[PDB]
Amino acid sequence: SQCSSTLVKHIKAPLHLVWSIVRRFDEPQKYKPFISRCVVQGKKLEVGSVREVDLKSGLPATKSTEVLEILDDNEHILGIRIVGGDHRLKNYSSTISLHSETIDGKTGTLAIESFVVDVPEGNTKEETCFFVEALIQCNLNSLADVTERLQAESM
Ligand SMILES: N#Cc1ccc(CC(=O)NC2(C(=O)O)CCCCC2)cc1C1CC1
Repeated sequence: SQCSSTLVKHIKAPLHLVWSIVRRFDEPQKYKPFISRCVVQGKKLEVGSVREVDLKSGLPATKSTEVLEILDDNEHILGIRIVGGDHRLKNYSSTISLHSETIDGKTGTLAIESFVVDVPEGNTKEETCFFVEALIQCNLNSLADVTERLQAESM
């Protein structure tokens, strides 16, 4: 009644550049293709901040409310937990971390995101686990695009 997995992506951009995008707890839509809008109150990037996420139309759900559990600017770890919305996921937490990774003779970034989540009563472990992986890999392919496009424009 619980599945967990880890997804990775090699990114051809400097870690400081990927981190500047990944840490924006208040602007996930900057690269997450299925999120339309995001609102945060208070000091926006501090442990405990809460975001209300509006998803794109035409999806199984529309809203998500998430908390910022970890934001480590020295080690480049961002940890979030989802706590409300009109989706099917219970006790989802995840952690994305960035790591220096030489690619093509130049320095790049290796993005690693692990998640854990309850299996719904009426659903399979394999069926649950797999749907979230595919969404995260999409998020990380798009993260690589956005940061590589930014890196390019630095010339
Ligand atoms: N139904 C559905 C659904 C589809 C895409 C997103 C947007 C998204 O990308 N959501 C994750 C994220 O990394 O923000 C990756 C996938 C696991 C939830 C967190 C969110 C949700 C619901 C809030 C669960």
